[PDB]
Amino acid sequence: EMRISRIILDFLFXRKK
Repeated sequence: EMRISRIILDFLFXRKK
């Protein structure tokens, strides 16, 4: 349960993997 973190995460990984 996060915010933009998840978005960083997305920037981190894409949260695609």
